[PDB]
Amino acid sequence: TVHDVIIIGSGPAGYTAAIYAARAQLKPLVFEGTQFGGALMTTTEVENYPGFREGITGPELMDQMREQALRFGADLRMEDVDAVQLEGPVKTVVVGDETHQARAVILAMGAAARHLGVPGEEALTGMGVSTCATCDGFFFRDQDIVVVGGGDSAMEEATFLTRFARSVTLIHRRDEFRASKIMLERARANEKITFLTNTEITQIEGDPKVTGVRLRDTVTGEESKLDVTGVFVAIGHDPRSELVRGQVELDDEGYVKVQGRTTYTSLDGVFAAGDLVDHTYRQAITAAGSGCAASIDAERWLAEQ
Amino acid sequence: TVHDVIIIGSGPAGYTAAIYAARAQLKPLVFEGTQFGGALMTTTEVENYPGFREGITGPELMDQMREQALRFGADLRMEDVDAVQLEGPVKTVVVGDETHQARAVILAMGAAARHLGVPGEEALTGMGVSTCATCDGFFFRDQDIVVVGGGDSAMEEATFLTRFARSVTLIHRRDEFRASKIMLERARANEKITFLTNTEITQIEGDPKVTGVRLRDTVTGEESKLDVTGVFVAIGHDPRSELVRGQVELDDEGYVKVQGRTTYTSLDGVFAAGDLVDHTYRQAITAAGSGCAASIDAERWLAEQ
Ligand SMILES: Cc1cc2nc3c(=O)[nH]c(=O)nc-3n(C[C@H](O)[C@H](O)[C@H](O)COP(=O)(O)OP(=O)(O)OC[C@H]3O[C@@H](n4cnc5c(N)ncnc54)[C@H](O)[C@@H]3O)c2cc1C
Ligand SMILES: Cc1cc2nc3c(=O)[nH]c(=O)nc-3n(C[C@H](O)[C@H](O)[C@H](O)COP(=O)(O)OP(=O)(O)OC[C@H]3O[C@@H](n4cnc5c(N)ncnc54)[C@H](O)[C@@H]3O)c2cc1C
Ligand SMILES: O=C(Cn1cccn1)Nc1ccc(O)cc1
Ligand SMILES: O=C(Cn1cccn1)Nc1ccc(O)cc1
Ligand SMILES: [Mg+2]
Ligand SMILES: [Mg+2]
Repeated sequence: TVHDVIIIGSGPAGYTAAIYAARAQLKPLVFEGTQFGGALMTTTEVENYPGFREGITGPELMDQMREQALRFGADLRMEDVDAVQLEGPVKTVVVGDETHQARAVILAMGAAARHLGVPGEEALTGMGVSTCATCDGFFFRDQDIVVVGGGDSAMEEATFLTRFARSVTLIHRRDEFRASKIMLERARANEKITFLTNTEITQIEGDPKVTGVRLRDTVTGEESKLDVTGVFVAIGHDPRSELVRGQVELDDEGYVKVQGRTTYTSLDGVFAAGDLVDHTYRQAITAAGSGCAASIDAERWLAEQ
Repeated sequence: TVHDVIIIGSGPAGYTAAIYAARAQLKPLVFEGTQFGGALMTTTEVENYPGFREGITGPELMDQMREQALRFGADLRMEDVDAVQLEGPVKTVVVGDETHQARAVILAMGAAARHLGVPGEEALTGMGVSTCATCDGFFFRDQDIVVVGGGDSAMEEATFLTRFARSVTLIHRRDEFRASKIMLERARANEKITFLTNTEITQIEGDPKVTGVRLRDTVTGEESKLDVTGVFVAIGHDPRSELVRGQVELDDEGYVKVQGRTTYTSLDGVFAAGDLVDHTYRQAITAAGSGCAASIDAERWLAEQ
């Protein structure tokens, strides 16, 4: 059995691709992962996804997406793809000890937001801990919050957040910043931002919601506690391109490269969508749009064969 | 009063831009038009917009979008922009006898699908008359339908539709096709497609739904009726770039050009989203994604000023 298309991933990109591919009668085979449903499965309210005047929880939205794909005939498998062979007319994916083949493959594996890896970070996610100022910054009006990170990301998150927060404490483990000079001086100029260099978070405290962070000086080991009600983690993003490295061309940070304003990768018959590709917008709606484009690309490419 | 941003247009691009801009506290001023709500306001069921497992009508979806934008503080005006001055630090839009100014402008004016302009075409829209095989082709399984047009669009629509339709009659007013050779021969090879050259539709018949088309030979004037239950119009798209022609760079078909994979146009402070830009995918979800990108571009550009 060689399927028309296999989709790898189950966030907004993968499900929107599945919906279009299934409605186009391509009978898409979709490997969702055991941690299925993408990044929104790990948040609370999604308010900026257009179509929901009163908002919707992340898992609610993602299950609508999933049931929609099922209704049009997508074959969904809650399993991880462990290896792929993407070159040539017949592509193979390996899932444990099982193999599946297709003429076209849509890569929708997303990007992981780097975690601090400290106690309290996972439990207080959506309860004071966030990875996205555009997404959740709204909810921290007149509060004291922290932003963790030393790059342009952290700089942009911290400066953006000062239009809501009472104060923003920007925490970085070194005394040097990898942020561009312009981004670093914008934050320095902002009166609502205080810099804590040579500082790491060791724990996030909070009884149902974030109430404070425990800090450590990375040079002296001095520790203290900071009273805050928000923690924005901006220590970077890792595109999940490990499966396809050495097969599809990646950029220097691991993102899958695509041709022009399409989803075509460097390999014939292989298309890529979502935050696996986009290091600029990183929203559910942009990921959803690009998964629709990937499926239209694939259908058009399949018709050419 | 100089606003931070003005949005021109009220389809999925404009409303998604409004939602993001309003949630970012930019207080966007949005000119929706008197024919507000974009192309979906003129369809029935929207089934491929991810997030709705049982589908949603076009006007239902668009009003969710509109109320969502209002809830975050967008200032919506149901009025046409009649002229713009987009160059320089302060941009102006003219609405009848009123003027409004902003530091940033997001162009979201969409594209008009060319109409046949015949009796019955508007009344039977969403009732047998369609402009989008990807959108509505699903609903014509085992029926006899027509596709009107002579380009790659019509070719692609006609060939795609044969996976649903019993038969597809492809109607064109000349005996020559502007479609590329590959697209024209794909349709010629398809056994479910019959070509009617030198033929125009003069009227679409239908008591609540399409039941037939009246035809005329454009050379001899011979007329006849064809029994069909679907009419797909694929005579082209016209981007609504008339406002900005001579100010923003357009491509040879009138679409607004943007830089790379962003929404930046050729003019500082001017961004463009949706089907005004995209001549490739033309879906609500892709338009919605690109209006989110336009607002993120604008916010980042405003912060740089
Ligand atoms: C906490 C949080 C809150 C957010 N809130 C918002 C918000 O309110 N609004 C908004 O617009 N955006 C929000 N985002 C961002 C948004 O969720 C992402 O931009 C979007 O989900 C990206 O979609 P994607 O499909 O490219 O990838 P992802 O969402 O990462 O989905 C990819 C999926 O594919 C699976 N997958 C990966 N590799 C494999 C494999 N080998 N085999 C099988 N499956 C695999 C993954 O496990 C994952 O389930 C939030 C993100 C986070 C982390
Ligand atoms: C009949 C039909 C059915 C469709 N069905 C589907 C479907 O099921 N699924 C799908 O994904 N897509 C569907 N589409 C396509 C989808 O609607 C479009 O791709 C999408 O709406 C494009 O959004 P946009 O915001 O770029 O522009 P548009 O939707 O065209 O919206 C632009 C809006 O801005 C307004 N505007 C323009 N100029 C001005 C001005 N000067 N001043 C003020 N306002 C102005 C316009 O009047 C319009 O209301 C359908 C299209 C049609 C025509
Ligand atoms: O950097 C990490 C973990 N990591 C994940 C991938 C690579 N590193 N954590 C961290 C924790 C507290 C802090 O203040 C700064 C950073
Ligand atoms: O071309 C048009 C109208 N038009 C709109 C913009 C430019 N032309 N109509 C048409 C009607 C029947 C037919 O068979 C083919 C075409
Ligand atoms: Mg996930
Ligand atoms: Mg309209």
